[PDB]
Amino acid sequence: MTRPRLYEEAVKRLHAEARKAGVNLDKTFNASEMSYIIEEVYVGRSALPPHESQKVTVVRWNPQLPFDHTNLVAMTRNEARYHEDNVLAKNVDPSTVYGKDVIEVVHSFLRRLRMWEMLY
Repeated sequence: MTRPRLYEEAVKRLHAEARKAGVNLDKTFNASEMSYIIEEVYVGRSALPPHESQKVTVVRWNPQLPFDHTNLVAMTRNEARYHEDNVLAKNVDPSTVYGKDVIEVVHSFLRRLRMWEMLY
């Protein structure tokens, strides 16, 4: 939990995404959870190749699935703004925006996130 500016911004981003989507979350996001997602699940880097490590935030991955605590991907703020504009705002499957190689790498992280959820 060494990058508190990122965890604070990620909470604000996810709550802003929920507000825009008209989504009333089962449970709110918090800084400790963002620390866990960014630093532990996504090993302190963007899920998107080439896994840039600076200005990491968290986004809702798939807008066609529930906005829950397993539908979350770490990426740079610049990658997040592209994701919000081209995936979330258009309510499209991420595989229409990202190539098969990128989807496979992200899916490996989402598998980790769902499998770890029990132990969290």
